[PDB]
Amino acid sequence: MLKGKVAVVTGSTSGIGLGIATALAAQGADIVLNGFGDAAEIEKVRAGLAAQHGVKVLYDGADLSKGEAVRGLVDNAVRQMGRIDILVNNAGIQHTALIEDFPTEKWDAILALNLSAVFHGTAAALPHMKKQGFGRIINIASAHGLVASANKSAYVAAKHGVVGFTKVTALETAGQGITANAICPGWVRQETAARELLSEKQPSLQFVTPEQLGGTAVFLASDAAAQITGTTVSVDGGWTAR
Amino acid sequence: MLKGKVAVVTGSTSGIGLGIATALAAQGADIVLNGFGDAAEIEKVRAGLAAQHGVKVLYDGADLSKGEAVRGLVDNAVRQMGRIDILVNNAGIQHTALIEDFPTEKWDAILALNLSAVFHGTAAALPHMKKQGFGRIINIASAHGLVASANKSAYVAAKHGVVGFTKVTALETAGQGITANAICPGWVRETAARELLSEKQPSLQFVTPEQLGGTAVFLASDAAAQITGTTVSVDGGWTAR
Amino acid sequence: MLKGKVAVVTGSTSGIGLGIATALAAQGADIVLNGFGDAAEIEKVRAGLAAQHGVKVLYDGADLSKGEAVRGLVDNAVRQMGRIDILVNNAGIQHTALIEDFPTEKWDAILALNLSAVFHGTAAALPHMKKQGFGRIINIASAHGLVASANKSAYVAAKHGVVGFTKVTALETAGQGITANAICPGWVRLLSEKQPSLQFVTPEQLGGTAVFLASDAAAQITGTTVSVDGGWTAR
Amino acid sequence: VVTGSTSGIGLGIATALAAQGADIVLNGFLYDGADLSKGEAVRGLVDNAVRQMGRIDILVNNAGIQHTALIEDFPTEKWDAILALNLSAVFHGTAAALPHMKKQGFGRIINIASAHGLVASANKSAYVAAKHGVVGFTKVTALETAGQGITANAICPGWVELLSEKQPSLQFVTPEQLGGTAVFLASDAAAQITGTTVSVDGGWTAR
Ligand SMILES: NC(=O)c1ccc[n+]([C@@H]2O[C@H](COP(=O)([O-])OP(=O)(O)OC[C@H]3O[C@@H](n4cnc5c(N)ncnc54)[C@H](O)[C@@H]3O)[C@@H](O)[C@H]2O)c1
Ligand SMILES: NC(=O)c1ccc[n+]([C@@H]2O[C@H](COP(=O)([O-])OP(=O)(O)OC[C@H]3O[C@@H](n4cnc5c(N)ncnc54)[C@H](O)[C@@H]3O)[C@@H](O)[C@H]2O)c1
Ligand SMILES: NC(=O)c1ccc[n+]([C@@H]2O[C@H](COP(=O)([O-])OP(=O)(O)OC[C@H]3O[C@@H](n4cnc5c(N)ncnc54)[C@H](O)[C@@H]3O)[C@@H](O)[C@H]2O)c1
Ligand SMILES: [Mg+2]
Ligand SMILES: [Mg+2]
Repeated sequence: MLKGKVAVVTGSTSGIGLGIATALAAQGADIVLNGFGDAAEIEKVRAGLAAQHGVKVLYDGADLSKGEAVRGLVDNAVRQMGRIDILVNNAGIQHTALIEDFPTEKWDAILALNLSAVFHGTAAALPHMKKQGFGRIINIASAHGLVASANKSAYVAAKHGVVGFTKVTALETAGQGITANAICPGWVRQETAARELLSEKQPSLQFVTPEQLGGTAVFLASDAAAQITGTTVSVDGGWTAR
Repeated sequence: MLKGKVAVVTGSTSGIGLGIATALAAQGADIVLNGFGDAAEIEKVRAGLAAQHGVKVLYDGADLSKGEAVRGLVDNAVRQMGRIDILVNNAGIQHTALIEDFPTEKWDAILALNLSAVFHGTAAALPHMKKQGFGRIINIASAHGLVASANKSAYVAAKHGVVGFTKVTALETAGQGITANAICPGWVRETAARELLSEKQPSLQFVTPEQLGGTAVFLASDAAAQITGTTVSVDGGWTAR
Repeated sequence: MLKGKVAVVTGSTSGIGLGIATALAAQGADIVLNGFGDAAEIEKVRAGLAAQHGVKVLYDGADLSKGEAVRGLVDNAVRQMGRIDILVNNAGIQHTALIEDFPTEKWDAILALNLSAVFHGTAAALPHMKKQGFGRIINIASAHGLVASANKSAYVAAKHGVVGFTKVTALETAGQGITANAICPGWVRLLSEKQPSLQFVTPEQLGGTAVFLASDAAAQITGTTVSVDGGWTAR
Repeated sequence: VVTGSTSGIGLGIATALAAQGADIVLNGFLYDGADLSKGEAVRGLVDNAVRQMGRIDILVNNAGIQHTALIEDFPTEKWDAILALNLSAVFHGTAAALPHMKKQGFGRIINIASAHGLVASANKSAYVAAKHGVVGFTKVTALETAGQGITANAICPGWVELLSEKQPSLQFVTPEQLGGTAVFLASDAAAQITGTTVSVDGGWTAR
């Protein structure tokens, strides 16, 4: 369990991030949600998680494309929740196109959110975690942080950058009660159609779910994973095995 | 929880294997212990786990150096336990020496146990798991299954082979409710301790059988249904640099 | 030999880049040098290679921290040299500090040059190489593009990013007579902490490696990394 | 010395090394025929090379067989064979070449693994496993010879459209390309290239 602990999950207003925030809340961790979408639906999710799990849940609408806003999210989490034990850097965006046709604006945006926000979040969290003698940085990368796919140059580059940054984070904090790891998901979600689309990269022909990724984050945040650091955990149904 | 499931752990009469068997027993899984040791000591361990965790625990001392003995362990597990949901290939041995001075005897011994045993054990279990529509093969490799160190060629070669074998197992079982992964541990066990770990383990802290047991429990969980054909490094940063 | 071929090497005014530009010139390739340092020395180098190897050697001092400038380097290279067969993205900088103490300005500068310049240069070169039906993109990453070291977050992240970008480049050009690879050097001048051989890597060796990747013997070597680190990544 | 150089890649590498002016010692089924499936023969072919050739500077372990079948149907017979040659031979060959090279103060061990020494494919458990084994063995060899003038590396080839599934380049790799690669690895430019792999797979492992 994670009672008494505080977890900040970027881009948790929906999808994978919400699945992770939910799983952590279910372990008794207080949560700080983040991301965009419909404000009423967001408040419903925030209020609902707090009630369903008996934990404190706040919403911070910080725009992660801005370095200072990312750092502010972490520092405010500490001010309001009293500490920060788990930081899940999850928010990300995508754009497909040949390298020569890839807009510089899109390249910069993907690098800023998918990679630099990991830097800014981590930088702000580390001083608190070191003083706490406890920390868990969980970066949601991708199978594309380990291998490549055509037409996703910026995304692949940024995700590879995250895996490398994660390793450095682990080395700088080794032995200080802090670990840093990167979860690398395969595809996340007519049955014939689905299996056909997954056939290309995902051998299991099964989609990875937000609940499964949430369970993986919960494991990394547990004491059993105290010595799991600077590594990647592939949840890709065999994507990278071949 | 793993109530109603049966887990076979090779080389579990002590150390890491026992740590894994214990964590699995704590989740409610019936256990099949394996390995060598003192009859009384082993029985104390076996009876103790069964009583403490309220599950059935069998002990099979099959010598895993022989391929038929390995498959026999699995068959005997299904025969006596009724099924096999989880197989943890853990048994292993080591021998240090330069390549030109590495006894061929030792080379063949390390490969037979550290690698071929995984093949034999896996072959025997798959038929049952495929029929059940569920299975978890957890191979305990090592950091040396990903990187290397001087004077341990057979060990490193075997461990690498295990990683490769794990991926194939995963590919052949994809989507059939069966996963296969390899846990790659770093140093497993104050100033001296740190000095000894300083060379390979950044954390300067040992990995524990309990932690590896918790890692096996995670891999056997439903949250890990889509984690297959990969490695989980529990090395305190060993492989990050 | 690379007679009739044009190679552009970023950051070739010294160290590794110069070692690679030189090695490629010795193979008959025309060269476009780039980078900073002393102007008089740069001219001596440029004229010296052209005369000593009998090839056209040009100098373009484009500041590669600027995307448009990188694209301009390649386009002007096609204008003045007539073609571009080899693109060696080598230019890079470094900064060391704990992540929490790492200046945002340094993180941005390292990503801009060490990673984004590889994108801009590749983006500009591809249209030409595809039309030509030939191309060789060689990115100089680092052992830090495969593993990490404490206090070098921006550098390690950027190098890893380069390794990944190289893989995508290879896949988008697969089979079009174009290959994209990354050379990952170890230390280049206690060396025992990272490099087992206890021997530094040299610009000459790296140059020789670039020549091979540029040769036809490596026509099917693409989307991979070639470690020249004396055992760094082995352990 | 180039094992399994009686044809295919082994011959391609053998050839390429010839065009460079290095005395060659062929093998398979000077010339030798030692059965590499026997650690006895393998170790012999090496020492027999330094005997009749005067010395050994480049050892290329290329011998290897294949067999496909689900793991549970994979004959223990085949498994042991694929392992015996595809992997154990590299240990025997290398074990017999090190004392010589170390004394010579120079050496180039070139193991011919496969893309299957880095990734895997269904129904090739024994081959994939021995290949990964080669990669690991190659790395240990380097660490034990680091700074002694000897390097150990592994070439991991792809297919040598029916390759659409594994090779995006959709083009086969050739024995000469592999030969040139071997030539390069033997080059003085590869003095610091040790303990690593070189993938020649048209982008196989990149995705
Ligand atoms: N979808 C997949 O199958 C898949 C594959 C593996 C890796 N990934 C990675 O998983 C993570 C989650 O992806 P997802 O599929 O749940 O996506 P999603 O779009 O469902 O969720 C992204 C979240 O990011 C937030 N966000 C975006 N830009 C932001 C900004 N500037 N500031 C603050 N918040 C911002 C959104 O509000 C949203 O809640 C991403 O990092 C992605 O790259 C996803
Ligand atoms: N301890 C470490 O630091 C470390 C590092 C990473 C990897 N490893 C791996 O961890 C695993 C467990 O090692 P450990 O350190 O717990 O050692 P251990 O000696 O404590 O346990 C090994 C077990 O294997 C059993 N065994 C040995 N030969 C056998 C045979 N022929 N048949 C059946 N059982 C046999 C023994 O009876 C024993 O219970 C091994 O696979 C090892 O390679 C250990
Ligand atoms: N030990 C090592 O030296 C080592 C380790 C492995 C990787 N690396 C990488 O090798 C590559 C070559 O660097 P080096 O070690 O020869 O160092 P160097 O400083 O001698 O060479 C770097 C070159 O980059 C050029 N440069 C810098 N900023 C530029 C800009 N804005 N625009 C255009 N050119 C610019 C310089 O003028 C110089 O010629 C770098 O990418 C570096 O990160 C070096
Ligand atoms: Mg792959
Ligand atoms: Mg290492």
